[PDB]
Parts: sequence; C-alpha cells; structure tokens
Amino acid sequence: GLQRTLVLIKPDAFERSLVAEIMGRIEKKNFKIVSMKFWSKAPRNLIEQHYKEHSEQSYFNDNCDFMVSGPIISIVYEGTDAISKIRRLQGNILTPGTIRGDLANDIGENLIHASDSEDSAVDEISIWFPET
Amino acid sequence: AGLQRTLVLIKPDAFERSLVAEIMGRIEKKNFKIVSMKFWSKAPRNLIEQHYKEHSEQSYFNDNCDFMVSGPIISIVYEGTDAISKIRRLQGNILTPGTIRGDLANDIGENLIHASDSEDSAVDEISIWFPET
Amino acid sequence: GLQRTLVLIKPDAFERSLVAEIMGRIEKKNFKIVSMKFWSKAPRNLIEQHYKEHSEQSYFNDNCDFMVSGPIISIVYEGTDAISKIRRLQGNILTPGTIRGDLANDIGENLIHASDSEDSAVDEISIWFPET
Amino acid sequence: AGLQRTLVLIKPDAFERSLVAEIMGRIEKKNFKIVSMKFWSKAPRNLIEQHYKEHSEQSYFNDNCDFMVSGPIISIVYEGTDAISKIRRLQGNILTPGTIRGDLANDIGENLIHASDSEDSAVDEISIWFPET
Amino acid sequence: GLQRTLVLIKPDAFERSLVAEIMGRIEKKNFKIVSMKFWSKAPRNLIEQHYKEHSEQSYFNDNCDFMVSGPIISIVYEGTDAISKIRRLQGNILTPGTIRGDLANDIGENLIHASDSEDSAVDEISIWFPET
Amino acid sequence: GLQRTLVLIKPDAFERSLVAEIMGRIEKKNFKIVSMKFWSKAPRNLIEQHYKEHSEQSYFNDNCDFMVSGPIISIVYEGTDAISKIRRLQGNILTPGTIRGDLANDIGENLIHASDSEDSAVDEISIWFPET
Ligand SMILES: Cc1cn([C@H]2C[C@H](O)[C@@H](COP(=O)(O)OP(=O)(O)O)O2)c(=O)[nH]c1=O
Ligand SMILES: Cc1cn([C@H]2C[C@H](O)[C@@H](COP(=O)(O)OP(=O)(O)O)O2)c(=O)[nH]c1=O
Ligand SMILES: Cc1cn([C@H]2C[C@H](O)[C@@H](COP(=O)(O)OP(=O)(O)O)O2)c(=O)[nH]c1=O
Ligand SMILES: Cc1cn([C@H]2C[C@H](O)[C@@H](COP(=O)(O)OP(=O)(O)O)O2)c(=O)[nH]c1=O
Ligand SMILES: Cc1cn([C@H]2C[C@H](O)[C@@H](COP(=O)(O)OP(=O)(O)O)O2)c(=O)[nH]c1=O
Ligand SMILES: Cc1cn([C@H]2C[C@H](O)[C@@H](COP(=O)(O)OP(=O)(O)O)O2)c(=O)[nH]c1=O
Ligand SMILES: [Mg+2]
Ligand SMILES: [Mg+2]
Ligand SMILES: [Mg+2]
Ligand SMILES: [Mg+2]
Ligand SMILES: [Mg+2]
Ligand SMILES: [Mg+2]
Repeated sequence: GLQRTLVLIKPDAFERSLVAEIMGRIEKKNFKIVSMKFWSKAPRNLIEQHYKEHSEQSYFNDNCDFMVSGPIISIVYEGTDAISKIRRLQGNILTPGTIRGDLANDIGENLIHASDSEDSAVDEISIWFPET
Repeated sequence: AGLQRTLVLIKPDAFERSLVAEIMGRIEKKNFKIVSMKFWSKAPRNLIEQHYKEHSEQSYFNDNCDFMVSGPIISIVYEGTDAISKIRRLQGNILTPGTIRGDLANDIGENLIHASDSEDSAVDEISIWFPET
Repeated sequence: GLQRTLVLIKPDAFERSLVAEIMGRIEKKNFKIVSMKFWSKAPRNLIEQHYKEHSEQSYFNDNCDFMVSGPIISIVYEGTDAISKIRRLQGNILTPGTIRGDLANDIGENLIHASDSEDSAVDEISIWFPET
Repeated sequence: AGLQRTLVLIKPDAFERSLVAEIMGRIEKKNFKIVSMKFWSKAPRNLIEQHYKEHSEQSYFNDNCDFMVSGPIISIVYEGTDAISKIRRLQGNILTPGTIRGDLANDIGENLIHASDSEDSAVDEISIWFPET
Repeated sequence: GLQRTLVLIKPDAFERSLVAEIMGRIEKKNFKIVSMKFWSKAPRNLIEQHYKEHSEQSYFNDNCDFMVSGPIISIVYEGTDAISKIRRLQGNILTPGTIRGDLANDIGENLIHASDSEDSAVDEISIWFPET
Repeated sequence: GLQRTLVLIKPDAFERSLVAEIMGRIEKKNFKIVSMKFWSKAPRNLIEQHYKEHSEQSYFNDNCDFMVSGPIISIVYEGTDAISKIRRLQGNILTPGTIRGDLANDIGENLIHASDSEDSAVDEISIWFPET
C-alpha cells in the first residue's frame, strides 16, 4: 500500500541543472507529488532539524552550510513502497543506475535526500511541511 | 540586463501523463532558473479564472477552467535573459515539433503548459500566483 | 476528432537502431497504435502499391529496392489530426525538431513514411492492413 | 554462436503509460533485433493463460490475466548473442534501478514487460505467440 | 554531395556539461567525426584568427576572452550537405529543436560554432587542423 | 582524492553511433575531460602496447584487428575516484545501468575501455598521450 516519503533536491542539483533529471527519475518510476515547496534558501534550522540525527557528526556543519548554499526543493512523493523504492532510486555514487550512481561524485554534494524509514519519513515531512 | 521573469503553469494533463519533469527539464536545459514554485493539488477555481480573465468571454473558457482544476498544477516563476519570449517559444504550439507542445501535446485544451506572453501579462500572472509579490 | 494514419518505419531505422526513437516521438505526442505489423522483408508488390503514385518517378525502383533491403514496420496511429500532425512529426531533413530533421540525412533513406492526406491514409492502410 | 531468441511481452500498463517505445528502446540500445512482432489490441484470454500456465495454481493468476487483457500487448521475438538471459536482466525487477522494471515499474502485477527466463520457456512462449513457429 | 565542416564546442558547453549533448545531436544526424582536438585553453591567436571577420565588431574582445575562458573542442565533421545541415543543427537561441534553440540563451555564450559557408569551412578547418 | 584515468571509445561505438552516448554518461557523472585524441584508425602498435597484458590470450589477435577496424577516441578523464568510478560506469554486459550493461552485448565488441588500476592508468595515459 501507499507510503509517502520526503525528498530533498539539494543545491548542487540547481547548480548543475539536474533538477528535472532527478525529478523525472522518480516520476518515471511512477511516484506522485503530493506536496512540494521551492526554497530559494532554506532557513538554516529547518535544515538543522532535518539533519538533527547527524548533529554529532564530523560533517554536520559543512553539510548544513552546503544545504543552505543554494535553492532546494522539498517533495512529498506517494506511491507503493515509496520510502524504500525512492531510497533505492537515490542510491549511492557507487551504484550506476541510481541517481547518485549516475550523476553524483561527492560525499556531501550528492544531489538528493530521501527518507530511509517510516519514522524519518513521517518526521521529515512534518519538518518541511508542518502545516499538516 | 535582459533579465526577465515569467510565469509558467504546468497544467494537469502534465501530471496525468507524467510529463512534468520533461516539461520543466526543457526549460531547465535552456538555462532558466526557478525563482519561485508552488505545487497546487487542486487550484482554486478563482485563481484559474483570474489567470484566464482575458478569455472570460470565450467559448472555451469554462471547459478550460474545468480542466485546469481537474488535477495538480505547478506554478513557476522562471528567470533568465529574455525569459518571457524564450519560454513562450519553448512552449510553442501543438503544430511545431521541437517545442514542448509541439513534441508532447495534441489538444486545443490539454496542452501541458502555460507561459506568459508579455512583460505585462507576466507581472500580472506572477501576481495572481504569488500574491506575496 | 480522431484520424488514423499509416506509418512505415523504414529499413534504415532498423540498420541504425532508431526504431524505438522514432516510435517514441509519435508516442510522446500522444498517438496510439491501433494496428501494427513487423515485416522482416516486405513483399515487393506491397511496397510498389504503397508507392504506386510514384511509379513514374526517377527514383521509384531504387526506393522499392531500399524499402525491401531490411525489416520495416507498418503502424496505424490514431489521434486527433493524426495524419497532419504525424506528417509534421516526420518532417524533413532540413527541419530540426522533426524525425527526419534530427536523425536523417538522405533523400531516400529517411527513416519513416507517413500518409499526407485522408485519402492516401485510407488507401495506405488498406494496403498494409487489407484485413479491414 | 550464442544466438538466441526470446519472447518479450510489452504489457498493457506499458501502453497506458506510453512507455512502449521506452521499453523497446532499451532492448534496441543493447543491440537485440526484432525477429517477429505482433500487436494485439486485446489478447485472447486463452493465449494469456497458456503463456502463464506455470502460474495456474497461484493466488495472483486471475488478477494477472485480467490485467494482461486490460489493454494492448505487443509480443516480440528478440534475437542476439545470449538474448534470453540478457533481456531477462534488462527486464530486471522493480527493486533494481538500471533495469526496465527497476526504473519504470512499481507494482507486483503491472510491471510493463515479460521476458522468457530459459531456453525452454522461450521456445515454448515463442510457440504460444507465434504458432507459425 | 559530401562536404566537411568545422564545429567548435565552446567553453560554456564544458561549464554546463553539454559537450556530449551537443556532439550527440550531430552524431545522431548521422555526421561522422573526421578529426578532433581537445583544447583546455585555446591559444588566443587561434581564436582571433577563427573570428577574424569579427575583428571590427563591438563584441570581439568580449568574445575572445570567453572563447578562451575554458576548454574547447574543435571537430571536423563529414557528411552529405554537412556545412548547412550542421549550421541548421546549431540553430539560434530563438527557435527550439536546435542545439542553441534548446540549450542556449545568450548572444555570446551559445555553446557551438559551425562554419556557415564553403569558404569559411576551408578556412576554419585550416586554422584548427592546419595539417590538411 | 583526485585521479586521472584513460578511456578508449572503441570502434563499435562509432559503428553504432554511441560515442556521444558513452562520453555523455561519463560527463554527467561529473568527470572532466583532461585531454583527448581522435584516431580514424589507431596505429596497430599502440593497440598492441595498450593490450600488452593480453599478448598471450586467445582473443588477442581478434581484439587487435577489431581495435583497429574503425576509429577510436582516447580520453583522459580527471575527477574524484576517477579510475574505479569510470570502471564502474563502464561496467559489463550483464548488469544494466552501465555503459556496457545498457549498450553492449559482445565479449569483444564492448564500446569502451577504462583503466582498472592506478598503475594501468599511468601506463595507458603514457601510451596514448606520451606528452605527459
Ligand atoms: C557521510 C557524510 C554525509 N554527508 C552529507 C551528505 C549525506 O547525504 C547527508 C547524510 O549522510 P548519510 O546519511 O551518510 O547519507 P544518506 O543521505 O545517503 O543517508 O549528509 C556529508 O556531507 N559528508 C559525509 O561524510
Ligand atoms: C483556443 C483555445 C484555448 N483553450 C485553452 C488552452 C489554452 O492554453 C488557453 C489559452 O488559449 P490561447 O491563448 O489560445 O492558448 P495559449 O496558451 O497558447 O495562449 O485556453 C481551449 O481550451 N480551447 C480552445 O479552443
Ligand atoms: C524525392 C525522392 C523520394 N525518395 C523516396 C523517399 C521518400 O520518402 C519517398 C517518397 O518521396 P516524397 O513523397 O518526395 O517524400 P515524402 O515521404 O516526404 O513524401 O520516396 C527517394 O528515394 N528519392 C527521391 O529523390
Ligand atoms: C508474484 C506475482 C506475479 N504477478 C504477475 C506479474 C508477473 O510478471 C507474472 C509472473 O510472475 P513472476 O514470475 O513472479 O514475475 P516475472 O515476470 O518476474 O517472472 O505474474 C502478479 O500479478 N502478482 C504477483 O504477486
Ligand atoms: C552578435 C554577437 C556575437 N557574439 C559572439 C557569439 C557568436 O557566436 C560569435 C560570432 O557572431 P555571429 O557570427 O553572429 O554568430 P553565429 O554566426 O555563430 O550565430 O560572436 C557576441 O558575443 N556578441 C554579439 O553581440
Ligand atoms: C575475455 C575477452 C576479452 N576480449 C577483448 C574485450 C576486452 O575489452 C579486451 C580485454 O579483456 P578484459 O581485460 O577481460 O576486458 P575488460 O577488462 O575491459 O572487461 O579484450 C575479447 O575480445 N574476447 C574475450 O574472450
Ligand atoms: Mg541516512
Ligand atoms: Mg495566450
Ligand atoms: Mg509524398
Ligand atoms: Mg517468471
Ligand atoms: Mg557567423
Ligand atoms: Mg582488464
């Protein structure tokens, strides 16, 4: 049955004009935009919240700084097994066929974020879309 | 210099046929930047009727509004050199291959996309869709 | 309202692996396959009939020979204004954006045929699809 | 040498979503040749039930046949080095990006495409769809 | 008849990762690569030569600076009607379907140069590949 | 860290018009072209060198003949983790998502060579671009 998951199109996707490329990959796998906001600049604490479970990490600040270094889009996708399948679609820069595997080559600038659990999903959605 | 802003509507037939990223991608490939964007799961029939005010006396006016509310739409303010005209050309018409409608659309009504056609209608449409100015 | 038109994917489309490329262009413009046959080799008189209005032309024989020099696909597409709009989609090798304009560069090997009138349409369909 | 032939079905969800050329194109890009092709506007429920005989005792068997008759299908015999296995991998599954199903499908039932999985089921399926042998 | 033409993939193509995209359009139109040269920065002399006609124009200096502001690729293409077809393929920033039509939006940063005439083709080929 | 790697676009890429397609995949993964050479026919010496490890293998002669049976392009790519990422991008004819995975189907005619190691990368770059 349906799930929703949260996707962030990161600022590097704007710098490299891969926004539509990334969104189309999730679009062609038959997922739907239930919700979506463009942020010319995401307010920092939104980003910090979104990555709060990373607050103790070596990279936490640099990543938030990067995540704030350009536009981003937050999308709520709905579809069967959305969370897992979009996560897979995201992939990683070592796995060709996925978004990062095909278009990304950095440990921070990797184009996209996607929720990895029902709970991070539910959580991340409330962050970028509080009004529900 | 020539930096304009124009209003694009991704129409509901775009979503129905999963052509949304395809349409935006053509605009993205031509080097235009999203300045603002709003996803509407269903647009208020009010905003549609405003957007299309100049057509209020046309035979197609209500069928079209019906359609513009049949599904999601995305309103996008695009910015870049000579944006209005260039994006208007990118929209094209169902008769000219090479354009969005030319390649992708085949109806007088369900034509995937709207683009402002003048500095005047742009400023105004940007107004209708993003009241925050 | 609907029209049907007849499309031939020519043998050069098989040699150059542009079959799906061509069919997708007509597919993305929202036309439907109502009918379709693959011919590993089209019988010559089918080809000759199809081009019968060209029988007096300088190129008539060479073209039939070429049209017989590989597989072809005959498709009946249905859609609003099918005949005219697919014709346009076909285009010519001087008009970028069209099939020939983007992928073809010869006066004979031009990838695709599409009916240019309601009558040639009706006719060409009966040829490649007699069983109706 | 390794020249095999395999049977591909473009399923009806492919037509519904206008992904037919996309699917065939992936097979075309990998250098496989169409040996035969049949457009069915609606497949005889008989041929579907034969094609899926090995599944006759499965919970999904009838839902699936219902679906395989819900729209057009195209049956294609593809030929090329190591075709069965290679095209089977090209089909993949809805879990593996990079493949047809991986990139394009998201259902246990509506998965765009069928490919033979063995020399045995190939010869047989080629038989079911092209009796002319 | 069969001609050869000179294409320059300009540095914005590299900036925007459009090199393959550009070459791909010419490739798919069935034009062959006859020779080619990667230039991480083109000798300013060469650009000045290449754009000699333009030495009196306002945009001349600006253009040279840009033509040298990043890598370029110089390609010699061969094929039927190559000069004018590849010119058409190049197009302009107003009309979609073309390289510039689809991908460019500047009067100066326009991705690709293609010779526009029999003479200029000879001239330009000699500049970039003086070995013929 | 940042490496350089040697890619060869093999003659079947040219036969099948896949050059841009291949380069495009590497381009979109964000790898830069550091230098490049078009070869209408590669000197057989060069191929023999390039495939030196393989001098004892059954397929060695067959391969040399093919590697010389049409044009090739030799490219030096630079980028983070370039050798192994571009190797992954090259892939194999079994697993889709890769260049070979999506576009190739022969044990010998497989479109692209990419260096597989730090050493072979140095070696191969020296063969094709001995000027460094
Ligand atoms: C591990 C890591 C992550 N990041 C950034 C990019 C990651 O997408 C994000 C969270 O890291 P992580 O959860 O490891 O990646 P993923 O998004 O695949 O779950 O933080 C860095 O900037 N540097 C790093 O070293
Ligand atoms: C002319 C026409 C327009 N429409 C709708 C679709 C158009 O996008 C919208 C405005 O019409 P118009 O200004 O003619 O189209 P464009 O979007 O090219 O400016 O009205 C119809 O539904 N039926 C019609 O006959
Ligand atoms: C004019 C011409 C056509 N042909 C072939 C290719 C054409 O598609 C077909 C019919 O010619 P024509 O009707 O002129 O082209 P179209 O298909 O655009 O109507 O015959 C040649 O082989 N040589 C020629 O000189
Ligand atoms: C397992 C399964 C299959 N099917 C349908 C879709 C499959 O293409 C077909 C055969 O099943 P299966 O052999 O599992 O799939 P594949 O096509 O990968 O061999 O049956 C369902 O409708 N529901 C199901 O739960
Ligand atoms: C007209 C013009 C050209 N240019 C640059 C871009 C052009 O590709 C180049 C030569 O001009 P031109 O020959 O007009 O361009 P093309 O014939 O390639 O369309 O100089 C400018 O930078 N500014 C200008 O105003
Ligand atoms: C194994 C093998 C390789 N080759 C060719 C294709 C290979 O790209 C090349 C070198 O073999 P190999 O190093 O196995 O290929 P790669 O490491 O690039 O996958 O020789 C054959 O022609 N026949 C064969 O049986
Ligand atoms: Mg994580
Ligand atoms: Mg208007
Ligand atoms: Mg004609
Ligand atoms: Mg099975
Ligand atoms: Mg000029
Ligand atoms: Mg090796």
